[PDB]
Amino acid sequence: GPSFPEPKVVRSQGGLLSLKLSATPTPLAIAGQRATLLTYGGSFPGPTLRVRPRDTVRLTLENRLPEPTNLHWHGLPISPKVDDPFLEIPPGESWTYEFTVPKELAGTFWYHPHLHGRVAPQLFAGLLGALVVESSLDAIPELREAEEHLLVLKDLALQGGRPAPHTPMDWMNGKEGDLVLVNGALRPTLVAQKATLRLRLLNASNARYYRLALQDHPLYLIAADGGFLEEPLEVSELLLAPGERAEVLVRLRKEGRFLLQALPYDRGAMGMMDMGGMAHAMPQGPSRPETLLYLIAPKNPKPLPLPKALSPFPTLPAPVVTRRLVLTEDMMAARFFINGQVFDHRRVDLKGQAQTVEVWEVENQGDMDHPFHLHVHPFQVLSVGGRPFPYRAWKDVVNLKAGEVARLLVPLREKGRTVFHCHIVEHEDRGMMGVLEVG
Ligand SMILES: [Cu+2]
Ligand SMILES: [Cu+2]
Ligand SMILES: [Cu+2]
Repeated sequence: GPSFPEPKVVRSQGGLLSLKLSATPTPLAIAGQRATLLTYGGSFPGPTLRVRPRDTVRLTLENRLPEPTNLHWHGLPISPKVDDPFLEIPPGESWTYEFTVPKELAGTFWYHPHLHGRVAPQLFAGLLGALVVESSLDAIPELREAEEHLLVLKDLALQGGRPAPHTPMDWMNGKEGDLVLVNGALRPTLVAQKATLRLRLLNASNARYYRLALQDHPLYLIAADGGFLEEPLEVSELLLAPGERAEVLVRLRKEGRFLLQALPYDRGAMGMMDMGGMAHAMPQGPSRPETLLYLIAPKNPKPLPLPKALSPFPTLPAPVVTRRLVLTEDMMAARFFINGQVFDHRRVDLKGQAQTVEVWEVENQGDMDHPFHLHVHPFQVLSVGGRPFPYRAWKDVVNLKAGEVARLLVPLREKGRTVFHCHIVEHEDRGMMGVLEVG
């Protein structure tokens, strides 16, 4: 097949993407070895759903797993009666998700389980896929003439031909795997045919971070989790925390082989050490550097000009309330808290007004990085750690290093009960989640 593997794409037809998707244990060939994963649509990653604004999505999820499951439409500003974090699909049963893609929307989104207490093993085992919302902006020459690829960044560990089980330490840290894969492939080769690449990036890992850097090249950020930037932003590297997405342009500068790497990054994961009366927690330190793929540039590359502008970011109304959410840890208990509480599905923690704007100050008082995710209501990151954000775009996950405060501008959209949680999904399963009600 193509040198660069990507998930099969399912496109809407006549304004309708109608698809049945089974969640099933699936024998596969993965990274040169045979293993049984949990998949949507028989593949790892699951199929990429490609839609346009105003399309209707009708996705029937059949649960063939031995435990209940559901779907989170991560990043989609739709109703939490559709993107329902409390719904349970029992084994053997099906549920049809039906929604209209919002008019003002573009970018890379994804789908995965969100059944509290069961997310981390199900996501680790392979249950995830991408959703791409096409935009009329994709027709501008500087994007249309680029070579486009999706990169699903997800790691894995295998034991006995199955996803490795979670250990106690995995529940504390979030589980990372030794197989650091792109689109389910081990260090694939991308032989570029054009000098400008448009790469849609998804961190679908439980806990692993990707400090992305392409050898000898900058990256041009053109979209964050939930939409385009106002104009391209040149960066030397790009950190993608669990759940985050980005889209970048790569302007290949000369012929040759260039490594796309996940550079060393210390997210605060912990181990245990005994040195005589010690028996205390000790930092794991930075991750070892990983090669993600090999990028082969074409002959005599002449990249396109970058687009001068992308999408103007909406002028938001003045906010009507300020929230403060504080994240803390009990590492040895593998318990994680928001404002001193663990998740309770019966307890509403915040009550807000639809079509108002709120300021959310999220403070990480733990020592680990925590990627904070809000369902249903995309936000604008104003600042993190006291540093202003260098661009305006919709996000739905924001990474907080130890001590950092993120200031978010949160327009409340659809009414109903939804959640916010750490997207180190082990921490969500272990309590780091709360309930927002919008009325
Ligand atoms: Cu998610
Ligand atoms: Cu969630
Ligand atoms: Cu966390």
